[PDB]
Amino acid sequence: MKIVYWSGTGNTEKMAELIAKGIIESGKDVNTINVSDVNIDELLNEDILILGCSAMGDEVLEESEFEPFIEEISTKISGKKVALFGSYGWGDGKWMRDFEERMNGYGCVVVETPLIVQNEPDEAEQDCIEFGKKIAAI
Ligand SMILES: Cc1cc2nc3c(=O)[nH]c(=O)nc-3n(C[C@H](O)[C@H](O)[C@H](O)COP(=O)(O)O)c2cc1C
Repeated sequence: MKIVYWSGTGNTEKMAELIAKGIIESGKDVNTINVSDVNIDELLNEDILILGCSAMGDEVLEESEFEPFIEEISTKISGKKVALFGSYGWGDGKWMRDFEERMNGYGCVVVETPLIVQNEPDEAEQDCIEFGKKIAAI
């Protein structure tokens, strides 16, 4: 499996690593990929796209890198299962509610409730691992 993410301070990166840990504990292989290094063709071969990005701008996806990536794959993912996650700060998930609506609008099947954690995981570390386990159980 693959996990593609954007992280500005490492909070979403930590989430990505914990989600990976959960998938691995479930017995499956998974690679975590920073959005700057993503191979689009290889990502599209996956049965489940696990995508993560923190809340940026005013409740939007990161603009220089993550956003363009979503735009590029947008027309090539109808029917694909996707799992979404990200870290946030002062809000309550607006950017993620929009991210979920967006992917649904592209015809994706959002497999689990998006995982959102405030700042660095910490107490929420297990929540990250468990989200990975849910994805692996599909
Ligand atoms: C310029 C900027 C904009 C942000 N916009 C939001 C926002 O609209 N809502 C929110 O809850 N947090 C927002 N945050 C907070 C980040 O989402 C939060 O610090 C998160 O833990 C960052 O994760 P990361 O290290 O993976 O980037 C913003 C942070 C920055 C740097």
